[PDB]
Amino acid sequence: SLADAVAHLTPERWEEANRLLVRKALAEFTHERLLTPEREPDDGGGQTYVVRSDDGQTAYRFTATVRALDHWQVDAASVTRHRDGAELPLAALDFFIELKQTLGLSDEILPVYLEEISSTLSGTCYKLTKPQLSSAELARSGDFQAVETGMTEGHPCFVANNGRLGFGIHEYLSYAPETASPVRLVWLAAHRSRAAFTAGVGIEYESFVRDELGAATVDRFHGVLRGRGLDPADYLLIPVHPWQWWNKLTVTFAAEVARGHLVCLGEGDDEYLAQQSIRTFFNASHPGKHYVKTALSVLNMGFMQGLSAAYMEATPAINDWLARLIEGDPVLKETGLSIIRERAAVGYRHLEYEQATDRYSPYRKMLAALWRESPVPSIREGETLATMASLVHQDHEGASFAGALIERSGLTPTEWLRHYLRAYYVPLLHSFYAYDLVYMPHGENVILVLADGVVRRAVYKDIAEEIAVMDPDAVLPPEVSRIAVDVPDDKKLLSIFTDVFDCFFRFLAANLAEEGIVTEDAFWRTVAEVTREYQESVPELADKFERYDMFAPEFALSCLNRLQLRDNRQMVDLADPSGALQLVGTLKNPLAGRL
Amino acid sequence: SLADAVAHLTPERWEEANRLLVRKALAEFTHERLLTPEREPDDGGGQTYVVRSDDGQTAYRFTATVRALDHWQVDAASVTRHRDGAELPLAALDFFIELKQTLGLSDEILPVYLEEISSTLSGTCYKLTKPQLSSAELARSGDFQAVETGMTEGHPCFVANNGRLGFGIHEYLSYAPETASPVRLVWLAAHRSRAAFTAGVGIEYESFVRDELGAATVDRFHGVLRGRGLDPADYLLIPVHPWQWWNKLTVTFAAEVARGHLVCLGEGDDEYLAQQSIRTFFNASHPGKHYVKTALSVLNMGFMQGLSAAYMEATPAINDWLARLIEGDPVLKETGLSIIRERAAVGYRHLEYEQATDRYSPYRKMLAALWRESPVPSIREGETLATMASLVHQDHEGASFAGALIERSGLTPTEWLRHYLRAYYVPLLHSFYAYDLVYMPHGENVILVLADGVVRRAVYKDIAEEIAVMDPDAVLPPEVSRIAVDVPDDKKLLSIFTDVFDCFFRFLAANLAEEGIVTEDAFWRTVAEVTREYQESVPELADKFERYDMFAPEFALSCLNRLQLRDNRQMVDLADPSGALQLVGTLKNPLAGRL
Ligand SMILES: Nc1ncnc2c1ncn2[C@@H]1O[C@H](COP(=O)(O)OP(=O)(O)OP(=O)(O)O)[C@@H](O)[C@H]1O
Ligand SMILES: Nc1ncnc2c1ncn2[C@@H]1O[C@H](COP(=O)(O)OP(=O)(O)OP(=O)(O)O)[C@@H](O)[C@H]1O
Ligand SMILES: [Mg+2]
Ligand SMILES: [Mg+2]
Ligand SMILES: [Mg+2]
Repeated sequence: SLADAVAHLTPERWEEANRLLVRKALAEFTHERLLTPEREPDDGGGQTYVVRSDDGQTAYRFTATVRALDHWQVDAASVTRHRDGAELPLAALDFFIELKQTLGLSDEILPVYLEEISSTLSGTCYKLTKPQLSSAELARSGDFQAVETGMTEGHPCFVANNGRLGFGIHEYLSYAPETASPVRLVWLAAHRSRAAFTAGVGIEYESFVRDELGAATVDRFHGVLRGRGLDPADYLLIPVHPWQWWNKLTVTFAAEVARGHLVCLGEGDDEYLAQQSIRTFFNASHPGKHYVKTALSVLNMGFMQGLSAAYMEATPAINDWLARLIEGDPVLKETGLSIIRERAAVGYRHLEYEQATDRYSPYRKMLAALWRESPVPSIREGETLATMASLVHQDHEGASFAGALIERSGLTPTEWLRHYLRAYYVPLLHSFYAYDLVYMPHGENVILVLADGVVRRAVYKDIAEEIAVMDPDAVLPPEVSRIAVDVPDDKKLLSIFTDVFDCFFRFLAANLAEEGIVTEDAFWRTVAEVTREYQESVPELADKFERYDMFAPEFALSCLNRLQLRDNRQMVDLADPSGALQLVGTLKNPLAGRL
Repeated sequence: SLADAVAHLTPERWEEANRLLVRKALAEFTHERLLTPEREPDDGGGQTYVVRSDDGQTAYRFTATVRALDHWQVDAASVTRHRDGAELPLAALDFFIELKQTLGLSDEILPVYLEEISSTLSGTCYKLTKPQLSSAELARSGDFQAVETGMTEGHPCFVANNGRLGFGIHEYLSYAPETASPVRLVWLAAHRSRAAFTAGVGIEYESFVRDELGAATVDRFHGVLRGRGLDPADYLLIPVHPWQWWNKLTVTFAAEVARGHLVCLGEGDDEYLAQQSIRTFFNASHPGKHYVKTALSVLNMGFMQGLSAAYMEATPAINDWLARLIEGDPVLKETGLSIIRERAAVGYRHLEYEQATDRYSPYRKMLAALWRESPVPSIREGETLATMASLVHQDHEGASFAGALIERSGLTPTEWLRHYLRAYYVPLLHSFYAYDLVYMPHGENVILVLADGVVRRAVYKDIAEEIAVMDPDAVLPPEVSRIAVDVPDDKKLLSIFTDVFDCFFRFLAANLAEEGIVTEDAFWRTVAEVTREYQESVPELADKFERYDMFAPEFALSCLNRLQLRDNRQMVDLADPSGALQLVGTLKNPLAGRL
């Protein structure tokens, strides 16, 4: 109705959303040491802190509990703001304008950054309008996509995390995952002179699209091409995000459309759900068919969600080499690890934009797609699926979704932890130590298999784009050897300490202690024991276990927000070794002393 | 359908659209001396030229007539392109890649430029699907808006002229002036803490909006506010481009919507047509009511079509000063000059984006509006209205619309030229010399009143954004004094030589010569006579006519494409003096030797 598109934008909901983001900015900027909150002694008997603006006129006061890994658990309800003796409302845009110098926001970035904050607050507002499911309801539900679309936090480190800049509000309401709006994919026929299909082992092109689309939808598509005088044999099918088609391909790639390099074939019939990754689609009409990952030229969390055409050629081969490696490794067999492969990929090489740009240009990232197998067919009765991100979910009441899997399970907290850590964490140690293999194993990149509230096994996704072998001489099959990187010995283990300890377990341990379920002490003792249990079981690697010490007293603080604030479009650039990293002192390893 | 949004994008139209844009590229790049065509020996008549790529491997051949002001009338049909012995098809993207260095197209700029070339070509394709009216049929029509929306060329110097980047293809189809789609404006209530209305003489706010919307639409609007707990007294009506609402104001300005600084009221009832200026709307329901000029954060022709809040305070006062000045001057009274005033304006100051940006940022331009009186009430039976751009319109067969006004008038071409030049060109001479006052008097900024094919009088528009008094000490009413600028004496007369002669008459004289209607000699003879006739009628300015000599042998070549090629987003900066200018040698004044 026009008014309906903005109904979620009200003073009360805006207000809650601003208290929520300022709470997280005080928390996470303090963690990253942009803010050093000073204590005031009286009220909470050691619990009240102030942070001042660049000019020192405006003060932010809060109650916080400081947990392992220099984690500030800032109380939302406690946040207040003062200038020259009086109180002001909590306003995120103002907070950023007031601590511009202090956070190293440049004149250049600050405005776009405020636009990403607005958009993050807009989403918070939309989600505060959805039925407010407790973590109990959501865990009891056992609906994979009720959990996928129920998540509210997004990336727990990045403050400006849920931006989706590029979507008008109409497009936010149609495309953001938290809406759970069905999407039909748009299907193009891409001429073989500029498009290329890559198949994983056991994939054949004709049967693959037959399986995905149905014989009848393939023939109809072959009929659009014949009616236009074109030979179906000269084209490959490429599905696209409807936003990419209507806003980019019809304008940016108009030449391709006009010349018949791209023919529009229409919507496919199946209904998709955008996942936490906004450009990845799960097939709601047929949960067993492939996810489709699409090119989407929006700004989110320091990157265009474009998809590289050039990465596609090697992508199924990387997945096949990894699946085979997991199959053949006793330790990985025993954790129950599995991936959902990227089975198939199609790239489109825009020849002219290629002649006009470098290999790093988002103008070469505007038309690819890949298919990735669904985890649904692999589950048995009593099993349900949930993104690992669910484990750091709190509901509207502060109630941990992990806490609710624990209550549902009947296990002690720590028994429950040991099943999860054996399934998710031990594969990561083994992969590091046995093969120098690291993934990007954050909430979004792992799916848990649950049975009566217990983590039975973990499924890694996002394989070709994310995995590395940290050894430049790694002998690999020619097709997968791009994964071989050069990372200095003193940084290798950060793959575990940063991406698991500091960017995930910090939140999990905090949530469980805050809600009174189990001490950080017990939490970290459990991680320690699983670590020792794994190491004891592979004595062949003892020299490497000492070289890369999981029980080192400290490790480097790697600041995630600092990357985004120095560059709101290219967070990490063409550093093909690494070292766009912002390392600022060290944290105390909660494992220090438990070897 | 989906297929229907791109129906205009076919190989035959694409192929035509590229021939037309490469012809224009060769012509105007040559005019601006980026290219230096070399003669091929007189095999097929003489007048055959070659242009080579940066790498000398690609050759562009054409025939061309060279006309006054170094105008290259390149024959579209003659453009051929060759490489290593063999002919290639005409592709504008390739032409730009091949001459990237030659045209000073930087790595940063080239991909965006190509994206604007693509969008311009799509334009041409859409336009070629329309009913192909002869310059006769149009001239005969008498329909103001059939001529407005019937123009195909756009600005005649700029090659990348009809970009509209920001518009998805559905939005192109909705909002582009050449489509003549009815648009309903979206109305916002803006809180008086951040919004200011400004009135000309005779304008009162309440009566104004009552005349524009009708009392019923105001009552309904008032009731939307009351239904939400809000006092209508606390708010001011701002109409916005629906693109700006859905894609910017709901997202970029979300905090203002949420906090109730902006309330959505609905669509207005009346159907508007976008004018050649994409963000300017003519009321088609009520041709008599005000045009509305909108904030539109789209890239077109080297500028966001944003609209400054900051300049609305002075807009109506600048219009009223000028209108009164014209009324007071015997010479401008005899020419019949009038303006359609900017009567009302409303600005919105986003307080936070303002604290985060400088006076120049496009984030201070996303919400403003002004109302400009319609020319329709002022005309008398026999009189029709037509953009001055119509005079340089050719139809699909090369037929000039100026030529058709001439045929239809019964006058000799020169008698016809004299009426036009008295109405349009004399007020610009007298404004320069008497008042140091200049406009931006191109096709878009002038409307002709026509009687029996004759130009009776001209109406200037685009007053507050464009005019200057080139005397820094000029005594002016407090509220219009910003109009006063410092311009070097040796550049003042370029306002005439460049904006009138080199960027408009050059085209008119060439088109009329090309079609066999009248010689360049006679064309410029006529400009000279009218110049002398004006000059002789104001002897008290004789010293100033000697100083700023209209009959000087040369004046500087000012290049318009070279501006957009250096900086594709801010081609003139709002900072530094008339210094963005790219003067490259001089042109022979066709008035030279006719004092
Ligand atoms: N809890 C979360 N943790 C991490 N990322 C999240 C989370 N919720 C949402 N996201 C989004 O998911 C993306 C994570 O980055 P990543 O590179 O893994 O994504 P991708 O490559 O688009 O995904 P995919 O796994 O489908 O290949 C970001 O765009 C981020 O905003
Ligand atoms: N024949 C034409 N001559 C000049 N500009 C044209 C023409 N056709 C379309 N245009 C468009 O109109 C604009 C002209 O520049 P100008 O700054 O005067 O416009 P504006 O301020 O948007 O217009 P207005 O306030 O007069 O409606 C440009 O964006 C240009 O692309
Ligand atoms: Mg991912
Ligand atoms: Mg990725
Ligand atoms: Mg104009």
